[PDB]
Amino acid sequence: MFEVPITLTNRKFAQRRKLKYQYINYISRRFDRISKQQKKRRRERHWRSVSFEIWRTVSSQNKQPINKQKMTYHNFKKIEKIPLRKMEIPLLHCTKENKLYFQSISRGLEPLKTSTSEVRNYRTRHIVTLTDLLHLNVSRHNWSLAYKIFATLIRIPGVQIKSLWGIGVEILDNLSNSSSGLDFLQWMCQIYSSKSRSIVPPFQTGSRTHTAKFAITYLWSSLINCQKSMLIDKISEWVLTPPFMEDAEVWFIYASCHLLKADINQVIKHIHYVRTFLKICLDKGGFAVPSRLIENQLKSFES
DNA sequence: TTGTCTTCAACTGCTTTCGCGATGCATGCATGCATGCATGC
Repeated sequence: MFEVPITLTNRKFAQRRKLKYQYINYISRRFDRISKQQKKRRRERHWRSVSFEIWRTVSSQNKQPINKQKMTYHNFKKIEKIPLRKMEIPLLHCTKENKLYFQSISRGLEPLKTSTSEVRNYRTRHIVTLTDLLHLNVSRHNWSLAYKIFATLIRIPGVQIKSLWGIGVEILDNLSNSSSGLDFLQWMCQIYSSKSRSIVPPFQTGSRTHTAKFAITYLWSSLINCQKSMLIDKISEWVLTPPFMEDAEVWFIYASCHLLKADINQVIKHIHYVRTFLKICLDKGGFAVPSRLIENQLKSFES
């Protein structure tokens, strides 16, 4: 009853997405008309926008104005009537289950089986139980079992590493026996930071644009390994090998490295330093409500 | 107008004997991830 961490499937689901986005396109085409293939799905899904430290959202103010009824019954069924037929052609080539699937999604029903629910089979149902027991044991603070789970999981030739916070917290409350925590974190980062589609990202990703998980997690957690102090110039040397260098938040990680080094003219240059990266992190992002707090601290330093 | 030595000044050649010693721009294969197509049961 939880998301699976393996690449969803082969099967039907492609032909279903076919039917879906093909029909979508026929209706939206005739709709702009009246208002006046993996690739068809691709263009289709394509032309569309793809007191505390909140990445504040973009709120409503310069946005738009009001609309007034577009769509009576007699006029919707206009736009519906033709594309449904063109659909009657390749519907003739997809399978019965997907005839009825398209039929119902087109009546506006919504399925009550899931892609997981219907992908039957010895092996996957076993993985499903394995991963469940993982997520359960981790909820239970049963770090030992949990760990056993995780290990037998990743042993299996199907699981992609989308279960890393799995370890990153698991191996984290497991001081016991294994290289851990930062080990995993900076490992993830080093491996998946270069070149060396669906079924993806925010908490996994590749290069050229940003990479939540591994990056920021080791990138603060090492600074927490320096709250273990009271290391830094290392974290800021290899933090100081950008660029993605639009990673503004990592600009704030850098400025944090300088406020922690600051804790004689050396300490000056470290406070000068943090003063610089805070605004080069006015790049944009959006942190630290008043930087005048950071700066009141920097004046407690200036003493 | 015209003779010509007059003058300055545009071209132009060499230099002690031996060994150790190309740049840019278009074409296409390369890599990787995702749909399609062919073999088999």
